[PDB]
Amino acid sequence: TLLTAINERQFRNGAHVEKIPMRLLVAASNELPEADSSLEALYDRMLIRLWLDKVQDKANFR
Amino acid sequence: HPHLLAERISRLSSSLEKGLYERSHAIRLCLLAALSGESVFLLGPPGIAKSLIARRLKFAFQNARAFEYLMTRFSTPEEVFGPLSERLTSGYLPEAEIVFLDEIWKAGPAILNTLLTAINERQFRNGAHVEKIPMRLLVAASNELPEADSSLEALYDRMLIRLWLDKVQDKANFRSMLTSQQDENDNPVPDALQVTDEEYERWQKEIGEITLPDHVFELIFMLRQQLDKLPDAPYVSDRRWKKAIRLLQASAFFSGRSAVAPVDLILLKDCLWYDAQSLNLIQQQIDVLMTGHAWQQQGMLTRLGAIVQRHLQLQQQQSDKTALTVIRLGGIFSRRQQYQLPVNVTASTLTLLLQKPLKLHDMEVVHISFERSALEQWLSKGGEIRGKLNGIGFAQKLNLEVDSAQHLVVRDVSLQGSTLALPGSLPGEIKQQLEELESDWRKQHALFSEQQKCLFIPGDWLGRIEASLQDVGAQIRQAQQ
Ligand SMILES: Nc1ncnc2c1ncn2[C@@H]1O[C@H](COP(=O)(O)OP(=O)(O)O)[C@@H](O)[C@H]1O
Repeated sequence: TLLTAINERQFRNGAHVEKIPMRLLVAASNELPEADSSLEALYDRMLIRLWLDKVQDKANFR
Repeated sequence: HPHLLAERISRLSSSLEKGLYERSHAIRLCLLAALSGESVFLLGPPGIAKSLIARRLKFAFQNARAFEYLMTRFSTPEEVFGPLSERLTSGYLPEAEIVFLDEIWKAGPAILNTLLTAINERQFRNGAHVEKIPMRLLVAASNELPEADSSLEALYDRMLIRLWLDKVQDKANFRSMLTSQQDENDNPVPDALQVTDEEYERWQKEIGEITLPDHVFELIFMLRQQLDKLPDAPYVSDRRWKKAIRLLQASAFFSGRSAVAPVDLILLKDCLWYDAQSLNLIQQQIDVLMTGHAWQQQGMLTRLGAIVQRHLQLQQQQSDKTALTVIRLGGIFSRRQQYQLPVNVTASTLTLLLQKPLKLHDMEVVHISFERSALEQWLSKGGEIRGKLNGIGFAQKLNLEVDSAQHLVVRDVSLQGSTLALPGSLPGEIKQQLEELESDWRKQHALFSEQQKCLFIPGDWLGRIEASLQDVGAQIRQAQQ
């Protein structure tokens, strides 16, 4: 159901369908999906892929 | 009435290609299976508009419901065919015109077993009583190939059309595709081109009523027997051959024809193959038959050679009327220089016949084609000369020498003399056989010019059929000179 909200921008509301005014979709995790699984469909559709981490500067941590 | 149907079909797929570049063969193939009750298989990397073609075919019908689902390793039949309470199937698969199942080579045994009955019987086990399924088009895409010894081979053998989609390759088609403003989720098909539910049920009866000409049966049986002899050729079962006629008969029905046309054999290049090894063999075996036995291309080549062989036989038999006189020249030279005929002969690769045939290089010959650039040096300076046999092969060395009556004598291994002669300035028997073969080439070319406008035919394949037919007509025109 999450694949139809990005391409069609709609949702199956029982009978009729309605548009979804989704302006930004953010998804965070910790690990990477498998190379041969069904989770690769959502990863291939996500445009921006950022790799965040902890702070490294001493002045920024204080 | 039948001629006006080709205009609506050509205009329906034209609006569907708006926004999809390098996908003309993928849209017209899915449209033919949607109006005939067949399936289509897609193979390629994820991200080549493999799901947009499934959602675009629902706009051709007035009442069509799409269904996009991704088959997982832990998928349950309650999420695909609707969950039970007697089964809540509101908008799923039993009541869907076009269904799309991505990555089908990883489902469970319960979903694969129920999917086989929805194609052959077109029904579904809804608890107790069964109900029909109005599935007009079934498309399944993935990325890899199933195992050779698994239960997933049953669904692959039942899928007729098998397309191998890939990324774009043309640079001009990539600029317009990368910058496209056409909405892929809108409705770009007019209401006047959308078919109704009554027209779909009526076309299913007229598809099986297409007559099968005797000329088309000779090409299907020839292609089937050619694959049974090659060990690397893919095995084609009887189910694949029977289902291919339903897509071939409907190809001519929507193009303004009443019988099966020989041009519909190109659609078999995306049905007989099954893996990467069968893709290069199926497209090669069909291209030979399409440019050889389809429009009597190879059948007229072997018949034209008999006329050329008969013309050379009648020329060498009447060679006793025209001889070969070599004129002499004066000047101051240590060797006896000879000169050829002036305006009587001007060709470079001219041919010279002979009377009594000899055995040269363990083979027979009827005419020796010499070169005008090398004949002037041998008749003046001397030495050795070369020449091919029967106008073919390499220029082999011969035992050419001068005679006492200014003639050319060709000797072999038994010291046998043979006086050469040039062909004189068309018999009635050769002109009669050449006129009958030329009329058959014009009749075969007229049939191709009346059926090449089919929508389900690739554009790059038209350049090879026209080049093959022009090569036969260019060879028959040279013999009548
Ligand atoms: N070869 C192509 N030509 C034109 N558009 C394309 C092509 N491939 C993808 N697209 C566009 O990319 C969008 C997303 O495609 P997507 O559904 O991810 O393809 P797939 O189902 O193969 O992963 C579609 O709206 C389609 O218009």
